[PDB]
Amino acid sequence: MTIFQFPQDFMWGTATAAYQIEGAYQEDGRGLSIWDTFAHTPGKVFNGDNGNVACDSYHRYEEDIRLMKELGIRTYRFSVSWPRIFPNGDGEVNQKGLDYYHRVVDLLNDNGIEPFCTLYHWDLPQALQDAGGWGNRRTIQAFVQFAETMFREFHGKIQHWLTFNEPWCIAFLSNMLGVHAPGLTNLQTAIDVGHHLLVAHGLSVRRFRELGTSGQIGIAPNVSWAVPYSTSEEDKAACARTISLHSDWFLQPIYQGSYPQFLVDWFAEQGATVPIQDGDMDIIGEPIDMIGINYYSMSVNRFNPEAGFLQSEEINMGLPVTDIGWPVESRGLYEVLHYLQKYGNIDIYITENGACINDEVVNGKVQDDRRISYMQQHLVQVHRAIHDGLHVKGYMAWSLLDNFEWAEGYSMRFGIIHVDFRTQVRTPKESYYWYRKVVGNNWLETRR
Amino acid sequence: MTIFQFPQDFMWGTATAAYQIEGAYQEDGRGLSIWDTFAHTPGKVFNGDNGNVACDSYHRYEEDIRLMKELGIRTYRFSVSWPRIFPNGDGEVNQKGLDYYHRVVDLLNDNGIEPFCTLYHWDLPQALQDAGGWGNRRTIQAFVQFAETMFREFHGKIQHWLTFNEPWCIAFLSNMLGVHAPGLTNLQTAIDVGHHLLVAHGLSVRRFRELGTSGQIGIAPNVSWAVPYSTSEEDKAACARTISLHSDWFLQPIYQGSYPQFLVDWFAEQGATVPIQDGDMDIIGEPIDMIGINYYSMSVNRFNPEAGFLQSEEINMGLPVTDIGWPVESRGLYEVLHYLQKYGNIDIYITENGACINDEVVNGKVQDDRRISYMQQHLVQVHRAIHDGLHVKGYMAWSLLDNFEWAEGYSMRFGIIHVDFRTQVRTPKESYYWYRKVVGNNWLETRR
Amino acid sequence: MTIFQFPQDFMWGTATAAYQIEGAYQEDGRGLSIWDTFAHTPGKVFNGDNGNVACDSYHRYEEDIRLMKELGIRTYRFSVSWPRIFPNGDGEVNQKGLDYYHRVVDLLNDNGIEPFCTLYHWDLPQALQDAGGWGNRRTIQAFVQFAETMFREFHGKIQHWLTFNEPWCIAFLSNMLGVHAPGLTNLQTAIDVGHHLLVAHGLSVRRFRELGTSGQIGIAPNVSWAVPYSTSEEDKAACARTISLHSDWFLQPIYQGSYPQFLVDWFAEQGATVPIQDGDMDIIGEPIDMIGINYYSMSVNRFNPEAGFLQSEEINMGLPVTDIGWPVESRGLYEVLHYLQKYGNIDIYITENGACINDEVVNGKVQDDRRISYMQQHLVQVHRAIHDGLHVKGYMAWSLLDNFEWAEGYSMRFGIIHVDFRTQVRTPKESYYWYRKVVGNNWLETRR
Amino acid sequence: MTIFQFPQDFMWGTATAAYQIEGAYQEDGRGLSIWDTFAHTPGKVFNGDNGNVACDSYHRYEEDIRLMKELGIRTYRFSVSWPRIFPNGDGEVNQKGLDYYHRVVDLLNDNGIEPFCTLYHWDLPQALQDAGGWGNRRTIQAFVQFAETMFREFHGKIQHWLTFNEPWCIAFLSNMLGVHAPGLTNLQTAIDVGHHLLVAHGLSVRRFRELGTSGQIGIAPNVSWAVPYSTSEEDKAACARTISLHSDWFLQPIYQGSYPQFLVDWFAEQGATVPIQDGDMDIIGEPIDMIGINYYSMSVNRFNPEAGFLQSEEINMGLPVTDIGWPVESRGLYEVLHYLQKYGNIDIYITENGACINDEVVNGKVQDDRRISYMQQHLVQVHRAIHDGLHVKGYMAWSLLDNFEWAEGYSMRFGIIHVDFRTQVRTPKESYYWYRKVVGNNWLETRR
Ligand SMILES: N=NNCCOCCOc1ccc(-c2cn(C[C@@H]3NC[C@@H](O)[C@H]3O)nn2)cc1
Ligand SMILES: N=NNCCOCCOc1ccc(-c2cn(C[C@@H]3NC[C@@H](O)[C@H]3O)nn2)cc1
Ligand SMILES: N=NNCCOCCOc1ccc(-c2cn(C[C@@H]3NC[C@@H](O)[C@H]3O)nn2)cc1
Ligand SMILES: N=NNCCOCCOc1ccc(-c2cn(C[C@@H]3NC[C@@H](O)[C@H]3O)nn2)cc1
Repeated sequence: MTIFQFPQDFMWGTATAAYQIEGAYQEDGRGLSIWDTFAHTPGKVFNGDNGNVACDSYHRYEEDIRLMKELGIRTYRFSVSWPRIFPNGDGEVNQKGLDYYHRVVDLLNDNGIEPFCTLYHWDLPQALQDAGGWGNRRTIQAFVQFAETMFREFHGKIQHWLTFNEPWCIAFLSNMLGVHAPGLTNLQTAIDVGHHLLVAHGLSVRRFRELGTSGQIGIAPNVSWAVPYSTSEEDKAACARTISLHSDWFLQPIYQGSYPQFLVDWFAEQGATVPIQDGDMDIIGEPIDMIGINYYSMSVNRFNPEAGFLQSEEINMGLPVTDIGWPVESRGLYEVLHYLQKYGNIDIYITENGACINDEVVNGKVQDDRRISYMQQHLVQVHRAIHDGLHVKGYMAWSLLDNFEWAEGYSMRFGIIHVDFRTQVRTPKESYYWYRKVVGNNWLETRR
Repeated sequence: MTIFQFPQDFMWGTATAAYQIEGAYQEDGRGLSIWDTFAHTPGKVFNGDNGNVACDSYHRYEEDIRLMKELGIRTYRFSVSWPRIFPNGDGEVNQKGLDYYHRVVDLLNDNGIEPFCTLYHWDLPQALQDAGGWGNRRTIQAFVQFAETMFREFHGKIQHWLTFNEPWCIAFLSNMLGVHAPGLTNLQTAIDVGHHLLVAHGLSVRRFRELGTSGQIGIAPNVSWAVPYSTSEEDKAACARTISLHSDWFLQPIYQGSYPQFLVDWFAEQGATVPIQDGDMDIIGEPIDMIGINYYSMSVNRFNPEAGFLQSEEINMGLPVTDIGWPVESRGLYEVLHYLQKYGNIDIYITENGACINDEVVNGKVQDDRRISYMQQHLVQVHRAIHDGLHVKGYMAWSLLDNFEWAEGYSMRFGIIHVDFRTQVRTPKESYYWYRKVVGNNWLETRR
Repeated sequence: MTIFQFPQDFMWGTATAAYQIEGAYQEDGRGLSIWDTFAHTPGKVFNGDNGNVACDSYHRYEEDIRLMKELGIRTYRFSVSWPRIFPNGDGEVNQKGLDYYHRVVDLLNDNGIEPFCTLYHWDLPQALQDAGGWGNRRTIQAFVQFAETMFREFHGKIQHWLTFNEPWCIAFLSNMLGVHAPGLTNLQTAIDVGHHLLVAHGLSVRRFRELGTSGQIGIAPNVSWAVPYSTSEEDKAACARTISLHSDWFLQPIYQGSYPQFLVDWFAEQGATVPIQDGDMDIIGEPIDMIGINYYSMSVNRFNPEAGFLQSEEINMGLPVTDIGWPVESRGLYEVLHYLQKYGNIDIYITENGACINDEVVNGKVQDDRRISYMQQHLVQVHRAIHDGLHVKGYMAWSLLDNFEWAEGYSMRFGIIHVDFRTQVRTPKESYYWYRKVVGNNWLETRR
Repeated sequence: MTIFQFPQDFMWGTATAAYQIEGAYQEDGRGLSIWDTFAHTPGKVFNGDNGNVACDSYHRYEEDIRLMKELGIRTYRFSVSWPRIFPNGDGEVNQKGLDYYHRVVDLLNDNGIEPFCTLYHWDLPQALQDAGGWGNRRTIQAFVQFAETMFREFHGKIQHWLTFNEPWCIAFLSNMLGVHAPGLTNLQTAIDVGHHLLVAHGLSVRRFRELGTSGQIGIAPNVSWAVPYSTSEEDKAACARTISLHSDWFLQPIYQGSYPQFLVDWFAEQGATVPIQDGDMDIIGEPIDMIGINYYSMSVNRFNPEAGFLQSEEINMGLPVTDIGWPVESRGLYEVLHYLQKYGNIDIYITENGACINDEVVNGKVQDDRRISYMQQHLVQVHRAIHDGLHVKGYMAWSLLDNFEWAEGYSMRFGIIHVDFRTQVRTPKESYYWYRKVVGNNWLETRR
């Protein structure tokens, strides 16, 4: 019915993370992460799943890259397992660790696929967690050394860099709500972890600059969009809190040199303060070349005093949901892209977008029509924003592979390629071939 | 997992129209309407369907009323076949015609079901169409005689009245786009039909008072909602035209004594003018007690000069659609009700809301889950508006029965009760038992 | 391949309750009960189900009695809707109420079906709940007036009487755990309700004699069985608490004139005391002719301080469960009957035993093999106890009809006759024809 | 719902036996067994199945061991084909025989899998049976030489040893009931075979000690658990006979230096006596390091004079049964583990536990949910006993592979891995992957 044509140099991609796909959790001197520890704790991850084996992409990456070439993709976003480089986070490197990632990146560049490297996708070496992890400013220097080691080792091989993936998850999901590793439930710790994350980000971009490292560097928050149930100022405040804690809390420091004051005030009445030290805000405000945004769903919220620490309750409006329960409402991606212009018409990459659809292989194919539907509606919104003049530069599907989906284990499938975890067999889904058509054509035609 | 509770006085109902359900088109001296003529012309209605038999509700109204009694609804919205009362539309009444609506209306009242009487649901007697139909002010007086006769015979039996159902369909779809009877394609004619419709409404309302007829009176427009694809003024203009022709074009005269000037300007540059005669604007501005709103779908539009006489192109956003092709996006219902607050916090009834879901009887049941899905999402928006303080007084599902869906014939099913047109067997759908629960409880719970 | 033959005098029956099946909740001057109020409150009953219509056994009792006649059962256990007799619970009787139970009871007797009359199956008139309900000794006198009126009008027509059905549910599930009407969560209140229940039982029994009313009278507790996970004294203590609150708490006063002291001690350390007034313990100890026992499931428990007010955690042993989640382990029925020999070899009827098996009608049949499986295993335990010399006199399957299963609504089917709640059509399940054979033959044969 | 966590050094395993899996029945000089002879007799084994080919594990063991490594198992229990070592049972060894088992054990140790070696799993060389088999004390010395040859040949390669598997089967099933090879029906012969088995066990442990052989050594009885139908002393005696003949008959000699006197008395009235010679009881009482117990089912028994030579009749209580007809009641494993403390808190391995579930491969997988269910309930009971302080040290699933299931042939499948006997293809069942999770995690979570 309608054709949606994309910019000539638009960057089409797919995305993974190291712990979700790699496996080989004890191989080549790799040290333990806080997620190994968390997944090896009963009751923390559904069905007692863990990432020991996952997709075995530590051994099978060549097959995965061949599939990405046939997909016609232009970029591949991946993360580096910190404990594969610094098993303890303390200076003594593991060359085997570095050697793995060199084989990966060389195959990517030899196939015409630009690496998009996420440094921190949640696998803090357990060694550093023992000392307090991100709640301890000592981890700041350990990360800066980790980033520096990568900036040095892959200079000229990698042109796109991200420091941290989804700071709201690392800070508040992990240390306020206890849902992800390390599993704490204390607001003050969550705020501490966020701040030390912003400082470690600042210091790593600085090093990037001073090292003259090739390419550009930014950060990749997951973005919330909530819309008020009523016209009340209370419901509007509740949505502002939900929205701002995901994005503004981390971006207003980076771009505007301050935390969102209304959230500062809110936490202060809960007895928490940001542990800002002298020079910190100056470190966080180091200029970045772009940001990545991660989008999945949006909500209709109202104010409720009993609804968690943000007193923001989500309403079930009856919309259809993915197989993980998130409602499909693609307009939120357009709204939030316009919302973020408050930081300017900055370069924006869509670093994650996808749907949980748990169809498996029947008669040799995975008929994940609901995933094509999801992608169609949301790719319409990307084109829509680009047309409004926003500098949206790329789009990465979450995910290339079905993988270990954190506290849900393997029960929640996000890939455009099916993985049978008993055999490690890869089966491109129907969304894979549909996506191959869109990226190969560089235009979308909405149908069905 | 959210509870939505409705006001104690909330009016739950169901809606039909005479030609869509009644049948008996040559029975008891009923004369031909423009829809008999249109449906008897090859090429006009899908598959050559017509309303000669329909649901045979001329004979089976007792079963239909038994089913709505077991449904627990408090109101039943129906329309009167004009050529059953005045077969030629020129004075000699058909007591047989009046007799039918008396057994229906009395049977409703005896069951505690409030009649909600639509006088004009598109079945204009062919005799008046020969004289030019609505383009000829002579039928204005013919309609006023019809309404008086109905107020006269049914005083105290009907407490809720509507003059016209969906004026934009009567005028522009029928006489500009040629899709509905009488099927002309002339801009100026469409504007004439619209104006004389409003004059007949004003005069019938001005007479309603003068007779002291029981109850309240209003009009039931179908309501459009469009949102711009881009931020441009042209796209916002294109959406304003789409929205305003459905509602503003008719409601601004009634409430504010003027036509939307920006559309007047639009048509005058196409060679069309409104034939206002002295006293007309004052006849139209006769105060009404409430309005009905008919909502199905909403759209994302852009400005396009090649896109019809409103130059407003609606974009396929990839959203899921019903079995007739209309996307499901319930927030437009919340949006348009707030839009309509420009006319004051007037009493508003949702006289139509529904979905084409073409599921048939399998193992004795109609598993129309997509209709339950649609109805729940839109009933959430009704509660949301009432909660915002808007005077939303009732809700009528379109439709009680699968019926003759105009140019689509019987191929497009909207009912909550399935009708097998080969046997006339009624089978309540799963949506029926779902609705029975909501109306009996007077609160909704989001699920699935 | 084993034959189990039952005594010649063995009483085979079926069991229902008034609110679960009757419907006609506003018909013939029936007043509101606490379950009407509870089921009409959002959030209390799954899906917002209620008993307004239920199985419509207020009107369809003749069909239900025809089906139990063809079943060949010798007794039918039913309960009396108190607010059908005394709508406000304060003296002015409703002859219409009494009339209904007279046509039922006479129709049963005419068919050779012995009425087994439960006076209280949880439908306390709302008027008394406004005054505090069972926590207020004033309703004690209100109940005694109810029972006398029933002994009075139904002398010689009913030869089997039960005062209360499942006292632990009436007291602790309803007023400590808040799961059943009236839904409070107060320890002290629950103990008050329990004590005043026993006083009303004693007085109604003491009056039973004094009126020389025909037949025998007892009480029908639901019975718990728990076995310790470990050999520890704490685990055995935790199981003793679980077991004793269901049965001992009520049966030790009636038979041995004292409350279980170890639970008295338990509650007194939580701040709760039994409100015994002079003469109370002697009123309760009124001799009764037999008891009813209600058995469904048994458990493996351990001591856990965080595990509710009894600090007894039941362990998921991995056993298969019914469609409501209760594990099937029939030996607890044999176990608890032997346990109850501490009160002498008293006459015991199994007034309830059944399974939630949610199979529906497929090709005209309900292939509820898991219900046949459950019933056979438990009827083996009945024969085993009789063979051990215990005075087990009868067995009533819960339930005759799929009905309103309290906080689960209609989603949890226990019937041996399927009821389609959209049509009220009765379809006897395969368990029905299976039961017809066992009761007609008066012996069981193990198979499958 | 509940997590069951196991001891850190708990030994997870799987189990096989030589004749059930090996095949190559005439290869490399292997001599005939009493089971070859029995399976080659018409009417003895269902469908005329035999073990000539079986699973061909004589040739395919490398595939089976690779599958066991991926399973994450810590031990593998297997048996040695006596006629592969001593084709005639008389001194002249077959080095080829020894060579096969050396290739097996070396692959096991190289993969980190500890061998658990059963010396006698029923394949008595037919040569020795011709001379009377176990009914002849000459076989005692032939076995001691066989065991000595293995103790010598695999010293330092094998650390866990069992002399005999299921003496009740070798003695009473084979020589009293005629169900297994050699198929005799004479009580006196059965008693003779049992006694010569106990002496050959004693002499082999002694040799083990005197040889200083590596590791520990014990015996692996199959254990009965019967529970009385009634409270009668007769039913309790009948259960004691059933229970004691399986375990006490062999363990009371080994631990307490005497046969169970009440069974001695019982057989004496049937004209049978134990052929005890001077020094025999002293040989049998040689100390052992541990025992293995084999558990599958439990029964409810009563006394019946016509019910076999133990006058102990099993009652069909209506419980669900595996596909071989044995009821699933996991509590018997806990009861019998406590029962055996009468011999002290000895080290106990669960050397066989499994279910007959005959699901085959459908759409590439074997959906043996009933096997996962069975294992879940019984693994709960192992944890339960460990928690009571019993020295339960390991658990071995029966079986790794579908195999030749004695008189039932191949029609009764026990494996966690499917074997197609027409192709020899191995397919891990769903229980395989479920078991992999449990052993890899070392905890169980009960679900479904
Ligand atoms: N009672 N209240 N407290 C607890 C209430 O539940 C709280 C659970 O919250 C959440 C919220 C959000 C997520 C989540 C997962 N992704 C997708 C991953 N993206 C990064 C990549 O690696 C993907 O795998 N995005 N968001 C999970 C859980
Ligand atoms: N060239 N391209 N072709 C497509 C050209 O279509 C242009 C638009 O056509 C239309 C537009 C709108 C309708 C319509 C039907 N209802 C539902 C009824 N409501 C009144 C009641 O009686 C119900 O039965 N509401 N609106 C039908 C046709
Ligand atoms: N927080 N966790 N949530 C779970 C909290 O549940 C706690 C326990 O709830 C219960 C416990 C027991 C029952 C119950 C139902 N019957 C069957 C009926 N017998 C009387 C007859 O009328 C039948 O209809 N017997 N017992 C219901 C609910
Ligand atoms: N009329 N009366 N007489 C005859 C009545 O039937 C008697 C039949 O008895 C039995 C009793 C028990 C078994 C049996 C098989 N396993 C399983 C194997 N375990 C060792 C391993 O190798 C497995 O393959 N355990 N027990 C077979 C038959």
